[PDB]
Amino acid sequence: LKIVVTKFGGSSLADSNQFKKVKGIIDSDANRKYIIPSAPGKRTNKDYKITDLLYLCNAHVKNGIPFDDVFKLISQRYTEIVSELNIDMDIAYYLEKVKKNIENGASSDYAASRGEYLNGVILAKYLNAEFIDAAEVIFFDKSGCFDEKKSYEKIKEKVLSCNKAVIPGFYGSSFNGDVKTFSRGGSDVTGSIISAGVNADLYENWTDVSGFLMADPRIVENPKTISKISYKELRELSYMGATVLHEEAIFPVKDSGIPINIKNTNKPSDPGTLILSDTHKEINLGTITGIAGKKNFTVIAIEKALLNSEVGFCRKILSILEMYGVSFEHMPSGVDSVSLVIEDCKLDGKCDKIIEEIKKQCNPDSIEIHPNMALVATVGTGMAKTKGIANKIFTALSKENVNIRMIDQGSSEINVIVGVETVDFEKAVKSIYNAFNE
Amino acid sequence: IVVTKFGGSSLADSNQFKKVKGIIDSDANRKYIIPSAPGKRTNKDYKITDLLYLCNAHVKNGIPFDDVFKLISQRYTEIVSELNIDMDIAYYLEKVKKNIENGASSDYAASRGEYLNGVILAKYLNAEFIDAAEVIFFDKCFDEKKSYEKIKEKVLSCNKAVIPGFYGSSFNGDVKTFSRGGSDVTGSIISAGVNADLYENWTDVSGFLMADPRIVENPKTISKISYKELRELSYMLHEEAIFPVKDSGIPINIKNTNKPSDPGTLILSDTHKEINLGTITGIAGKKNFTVIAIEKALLNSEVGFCRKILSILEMYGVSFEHMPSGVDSVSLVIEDCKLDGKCDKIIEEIKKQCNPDSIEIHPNMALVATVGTGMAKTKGIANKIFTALSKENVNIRMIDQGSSEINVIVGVETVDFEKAVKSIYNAFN
Ligand SMILES: N[C@@H](CCCC[NH3+])C(=O)O
Ligand SMILES: N[C@@H](CCCC[NH3+])C(=O)O
Ligand SMILES: N[C@@H](CC(=O)O)C(=O)O
Repeated sequence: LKIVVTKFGGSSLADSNQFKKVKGIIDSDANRKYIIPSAPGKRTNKDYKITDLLYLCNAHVKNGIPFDDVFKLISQRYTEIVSELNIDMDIAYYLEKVKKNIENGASSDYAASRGEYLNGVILAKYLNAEFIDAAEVIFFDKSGCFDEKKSYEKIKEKVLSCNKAVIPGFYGSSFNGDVKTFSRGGSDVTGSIISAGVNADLYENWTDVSGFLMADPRIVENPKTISKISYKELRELSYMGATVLHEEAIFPVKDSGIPINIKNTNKPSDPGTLILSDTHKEINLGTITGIAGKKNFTVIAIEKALLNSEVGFCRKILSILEMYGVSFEHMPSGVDSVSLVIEDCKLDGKCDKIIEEIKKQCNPDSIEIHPNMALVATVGTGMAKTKGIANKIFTALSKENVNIRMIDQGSSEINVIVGVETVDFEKAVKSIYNAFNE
Repeated sequence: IVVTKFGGSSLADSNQFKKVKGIIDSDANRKYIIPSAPGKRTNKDYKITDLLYLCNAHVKNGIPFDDVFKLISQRYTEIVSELNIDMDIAYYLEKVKKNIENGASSDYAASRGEYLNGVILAKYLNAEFIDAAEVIFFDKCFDEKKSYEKIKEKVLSCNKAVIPGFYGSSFNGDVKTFSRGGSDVTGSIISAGVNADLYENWTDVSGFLMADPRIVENPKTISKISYKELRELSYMLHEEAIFPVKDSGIPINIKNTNKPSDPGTLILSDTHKEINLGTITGIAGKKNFTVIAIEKALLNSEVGFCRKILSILEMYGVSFEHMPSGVDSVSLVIEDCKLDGKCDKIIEEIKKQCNPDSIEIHPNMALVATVGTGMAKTKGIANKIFTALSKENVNIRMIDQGSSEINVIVGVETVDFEKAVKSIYNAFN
């Protein structure tokens, strides 16, 4: 039958109760064959986080001290869990071995990866599934990059040959056989990898929210869930940037046609958003997929006599922005003028020196600054390229009496970006949603 | 005190000189005059300034240039002859042949076009000839302080005066030619010095029009235009000619030598020009560009991805009009002719230094810039424009606005250019 592969995040394994939710989800569908765990999430704001505490042990070892006070809390964390779940195992055998390894000079990467490992070994028992260490099945190369062709070969050999298997998350083996952890991707990528390697049908990604929403729920009331979403589509929304699964995490799935379903461990019935492939997603005829804005931006408007004739005028301008840790969002231009739209935190403090260097090299006539802009990105495949689709957005914004301060449509076929006064941000986003939902 | 510039077309020949006289003594206040060298009479005709550079070229190869100079001297002696002016123009011409053949600079040569026309003007119009070299000065760049001193002394002390206008004296007293606004800058320079009330720029067109008459039948005339609009409407005309008058009150007034009754248009300061909320000032376009679509995984997290791309564009003779960018893509809008021949070399270079998942070339795009201060903070201006374009089935390939409050730029398929331009005008008229 179908081969679904599941990952559960920190919030899904914060304590014993969540684990019961995970067991529930797993034996509620026999096709949930493969399970990838994160390390226990914080259960309250001021709670300590395991992985961090692990690193800290390694710090004691670098510093030539015991870390017995620290490792108490770890074992304490993990013994309460396997106790409350009343599981037939001796977790100390695992903890005790980890402690030793660390104080006998284990790498940081080894140290911090044990949060996922321990959850792995617990879950294999608790869910009656074969435990398969990551270090056996995921491999890196000489530079430090993910060796694809090998890992999958191994996955097919070791993982798809099991009926039900747990596979810990956040790490694999380095070229030299020693434990290497991912730098970007967390337990999500390892989930994607496994799916790729097993040729899974679905990769369920279990979190604490029932998919993604069409808009910010603080702003719009009771906003629809995004039934379906392409990768390119999602990427556009990710940047602007709604709290959504990052590109880093899903590159292995992307090559093959493996759909991801974002799902909620605390409301499993709730259907997900279903992140499809570009050529695997259909195209709803003239419609919005999502609306995602970010506040706090400032434009640097640069009027210059025949700016259009001379070459390298702009090249000089962002050679200067490269000279600091400051990226630009957009470079809207006119006939003999050009702007730079730049986020405020990215500009914080540095602003002043930058205006001077451009004045030296480029030699404009006017150089003003106008802050208090926000950006609203409205995204969808079906607006690519529908008639009057930007006009529909401007009609909306006209009805709410809100002055437009930037338009970009042209950067991307599935995306119109509108820039407006920061006061009007929430008003705009509202207006555009209503425009497309009855 | 009304200063006046006359362009080469307005001095192309004796008949045009007559027209100029008719204008000048139909207003006592037209007290000061700047001519250009004579424009071309027909399209095949030679152009005196260029002939002057050509003599300079013969001297650089140490060959005579009599054939060329015969053509210039003939050109000028005919004007005075036809005008029946009692002067000895050969006095002036012969001196010019000598200086040129005595290794004089190209700037000196080119200047003679308007110098010579100037001494002629003095007579026809009966005004005191004031060489620009003795009044407009440069440093070691324009010497604002020193020149204005000499203008009040030498010019302002005259009832009528003629100052030729494509040049002045350099630091070391040599002749120097404006690299920038021709005779239009002289007219402004004088206008400031001689603290004028109006500056008439006399062209062969009765001001500017809201849109191209080729495209919209009988377009309204642009009575008043701010400096900032004018620039932003450059697709239709100067900026480097206009600096000095900016800080002045002095309004420029573009006017028609062949139709002096026409009020023309009036280039105003931004603070002087009034703002009509919900109005356009003009619509202007240009129609052979190509967009280069470039796509990449995490384009924006790269180290100066765009910098690198237009660095590559910097190392060729390619100026671009717009750079749309976002998330995981970037576009370059480059004028077809500016791209001519260099295209495939450019594709590789960026394909080399960058990681492009994809590169496509979409040509056939024409830009339309609709402009006016009255679309400043006003709601619905975009919306008014684009409803117009929807109505008429014009597919929009790019919208760019954000560089200026008083300008939206649409990109349409070149076939829809006229249709679009017409539509926008109709929307606001
Ligand atoms: N042509 C300029 C940019 C002009 C932007 C405004 N039209 C360049 O290549 O740097
Ligand atoms: N700031 C980026 C460009 C981002 C434009 C949006 N994709 C760079 O340095 O090239
Ligand atoms: N044609 C002159 C300008 C002018 O006199 O209008 C030049 O050489 O720039």
